[PDB]
Amino acid sequence: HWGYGKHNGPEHWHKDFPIAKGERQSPVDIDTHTAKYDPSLKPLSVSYDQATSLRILNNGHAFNVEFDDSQDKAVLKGGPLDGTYRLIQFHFHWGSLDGQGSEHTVDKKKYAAELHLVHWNTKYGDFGKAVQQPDGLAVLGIFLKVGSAKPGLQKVVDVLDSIKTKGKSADFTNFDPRGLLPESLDYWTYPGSLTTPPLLECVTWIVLKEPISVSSEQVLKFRKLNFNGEGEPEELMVDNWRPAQPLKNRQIKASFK
Ligand SMILES: NCCCCNC(=O)c1ccc(S(N)(=O)=O)cc1
Ligand SMILES: [Hg+2]
Ligand SMILES: [Zn+2]
Repeated sequence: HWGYGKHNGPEHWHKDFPIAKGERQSPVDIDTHTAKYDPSLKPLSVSYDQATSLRILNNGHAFNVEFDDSQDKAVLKGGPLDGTYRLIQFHFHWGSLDGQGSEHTVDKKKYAAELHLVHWNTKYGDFGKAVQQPDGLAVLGIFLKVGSAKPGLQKVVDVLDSIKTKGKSADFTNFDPRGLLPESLDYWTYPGSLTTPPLLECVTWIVLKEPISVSSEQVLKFRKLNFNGEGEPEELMVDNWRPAQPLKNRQIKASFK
């Protein structure tokens, strides 16, 4: 099974998932001086007021907070998006050290972690159908830097103990995702893909310019999770990120200048 170890990491993925060497793979390095400011880009419209979190689960490679996507409860629209995208789940990618962890980089700079808010285009009926379309998903990427503690992240941090190993889950209702958003919504956008296998190229990436701050203690608890299942030898869940991929025939557009 794919992973992040020396023997099953990103460099091995192409063998089981040929698309790893595709034309629009993610993440990518964002060159701020080459990004094109596009005045036609509309502002982002994030409507998370009716968000309904359900559960938090350790899936062996990260922990996902799942949301009820049966109706337009938490949606994303505007920006470079055409149509409404529903929030289905959010996860993080982090490193073993504060100087690494993010998947996307800015001018080669790596952040301590990266939050991914995954959304699927509603015109496609369900997530399964969305992952078969070039415009099926929209992931909102947010960088995390170590500094002051993020209050809205604490409830997520406190529940990590119960989902220490792969396969474990815990009820996680009434969590407001808006507490994880930065002040500004300025972003960079480009067509890409999932950063983990199957690496499907169905994503319109929206990476926010402004990072959020989290405390050393908060990030530390992320590192206490396990890749392994209960009863198996312990493997600390750290460095679950993929290196930058070639931009190729793509242009990153900025909503700001
Ligand atoms: N068949 C589709 C795959 C099912 C499970 N994987 C996902 O849904 C998924 C979603 C977002 C990212 S990421 N990291 O790019 O936000 C990575 C993976
Ligand atoms: Hg696709
Ligand atoms: Zn991700």
